[PDB]
Amino acid sequence: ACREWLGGCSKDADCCAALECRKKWPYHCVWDWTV
Repeated sequence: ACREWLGGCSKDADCCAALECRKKWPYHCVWDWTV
């Protein structure tokens, strides 16, 4: 499985989908398409 929203950043390639690797604390997948 991949890390969903608020899931720990493993990669910045969405990590799951439509997300990004947070570049600021806390470092977990946040929705990119929501900005």
